[PDB]
Amino acid sequence: PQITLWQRPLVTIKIGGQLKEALLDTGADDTVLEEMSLPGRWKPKMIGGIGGFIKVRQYDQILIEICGHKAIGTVLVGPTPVNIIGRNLLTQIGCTLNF
Amino acid sequence: PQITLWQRPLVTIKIGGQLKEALLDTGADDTVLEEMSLPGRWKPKMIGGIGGFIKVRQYDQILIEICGHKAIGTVLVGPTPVNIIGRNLLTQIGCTLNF
Ligand SMILES: CC[C@H](Cc1ccccc1)c1cc(O)c([C@H](c2cccc(NC(=O)CCNC(=O)OC(C)(C)C)c2)C2C=C2)c(=O)o1
Repeated sequence: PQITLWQRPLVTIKIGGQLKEALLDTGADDTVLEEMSLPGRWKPKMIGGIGGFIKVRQYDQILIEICGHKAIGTVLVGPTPVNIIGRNLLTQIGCTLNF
Repeated sequence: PQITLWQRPLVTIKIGGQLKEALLDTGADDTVLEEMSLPGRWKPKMIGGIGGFIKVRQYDQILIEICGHKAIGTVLVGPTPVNIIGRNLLTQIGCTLNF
């Protein structure tokens, strides 16, 4: 995959045996998913976007397959507008910005 | 350039005479720059992100030099915490996201 930005960089992620859609976001440091049920213990987090801060739950060493690419790492679950794959997951699947 | 996302994807941009640092961010449909002065007329607008919505003043057909390359298009000016170059000019500079 080589993706252009004429349209939202949307992918299908598989987390929990579920297909969800997420935006590829390079502006995003962490991966933020909408509310859902993940395994294990969480910690608390406050990330700040364009509209202010939200507080999320941090989950570690979570398995997420993103466009058939398997990443394992930190996911943050909270009141976001959409599912964001951040730079934290972009680098594990070998993502590059190019121009 | 091929850029890696281990570090935040920051670029220097030249807009309305001034050099600024902005974040290349493919999660953003629109380029939103922190409060500055743009010549011409502007239409009020509210765009959301993580955190909620912010009020912006949309100037149209602003010329900008992101890493040398000149893009034309709409810049919004508001209390964005960081200057954000979104999909609307990225495309213009032949930015692609590859993995
Ligand atoms: C600036 C960093 C922060 C996210 C972050 C920061 C630190 C660590 C992790 C994540 C951040 C990045 C991002 O790309 C966004 C995104 C964003 C950024 C700039 C502008 C917009 N709005 C637009 O482009 C126009 C309207 N789009 C829109 O409403 O989209 C949604 C998804 C809300 C429906 C939206 C957001 C939609 C997800 C943001 O809100 O906040």
